[PDB]
Amino acid sequence: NTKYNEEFLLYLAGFVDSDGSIIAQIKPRQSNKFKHQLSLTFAVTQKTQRRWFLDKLVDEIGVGYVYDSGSVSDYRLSEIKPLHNFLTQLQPFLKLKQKQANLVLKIIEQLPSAKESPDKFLEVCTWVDQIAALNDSKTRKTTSETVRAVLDS
Amino acid sequence: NTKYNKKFLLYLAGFVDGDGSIIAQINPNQSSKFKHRLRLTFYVTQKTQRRWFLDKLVDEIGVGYVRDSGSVSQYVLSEIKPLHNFLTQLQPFLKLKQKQANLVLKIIEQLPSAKESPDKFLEVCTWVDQIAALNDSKTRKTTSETVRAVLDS
DNA sequence: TTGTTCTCAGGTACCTCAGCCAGA
DNA sequence: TCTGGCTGAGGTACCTGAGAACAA
Ligand SMILES: [Ca+2]
Ligand SMILES: [Ca+2]
Repeated sequence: NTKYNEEFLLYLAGFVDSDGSIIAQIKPRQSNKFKHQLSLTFAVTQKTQRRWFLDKLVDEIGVGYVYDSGSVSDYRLSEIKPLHNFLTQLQPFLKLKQKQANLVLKIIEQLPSAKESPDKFLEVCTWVDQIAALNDSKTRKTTSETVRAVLDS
Repeated sequence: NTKYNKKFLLYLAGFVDGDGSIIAQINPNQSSKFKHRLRLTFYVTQKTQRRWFLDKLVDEIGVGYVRDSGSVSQYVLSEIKPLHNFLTQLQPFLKLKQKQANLVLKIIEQLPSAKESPDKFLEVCTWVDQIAALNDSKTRKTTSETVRAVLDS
């Protein structure tokens, strides 16, 4: 497990709290046991003009990708393991997104069991609802309620 | 002069590089000796729902004010002295806005003499152009050329 | 079936200026 | 004459979702 220095993590938390995003999503998918796929994402958005600053993040964190769309780029990290390691080290220094990070860490750790029973999956889905509630959510569609009404059949 | 905790400056530097703004402006002023007044401002913008976060800055930096402009609030610091003290301590940790901080610091230290010669004032005004060049400038009107055009007989 | 990569975009929440006015 | 406390806004640059496809 990669260990990050504290000066790196302090600055990064400030940058994440400002321009970053901690995202949990439930994605409709018929081929999945409970008809949905859980998706966790850490994101940093920045004008493509400064894509390099995001590229440095890849190098410095040791993983992730940079995507472009129009005039804006994103560093993204969604691989569960690395995500867990990074977030665990980052969360003590977060101020605006501390709870989201903690909610994500709790979803990750409970993932195995959530895959065994619908009630447990629905439960993890409510933690996802909470992340979205803390975020400035504006176009959310699939929620724990969606999942509940589908399993009720 | 207040000396700030280092953990705090690092976090803050990340937040400033994210949601903050280091700005220099030349304001046409009828009374001012050279027909213009210099304004240096440090801003942190955040949705009014998170005004408390800006309020804590007033407490932690020990100076400045918080204003409401719609659904959005801003922490603002523009008094020269306190601004100089704050920025000189922040600037080593800044990444995206280190240049602007340093140009502002240079302007501040040159303020006494810029009031003397008009060439010196136009000089300071070019350092203002550079801060604006480094920013995502979109609606800037008064520049050093503008001032140049005014100072004539 | 599952984890993940990659792209698009809705709706702001920022950013970075503009300018006034009272007191000093 | 100068400075600092106020306010309003143009034009994005973000945030936080959506969804398709591809391994494994
Ligand atoms: Ca922000
Ligand atoms: Ca930003």
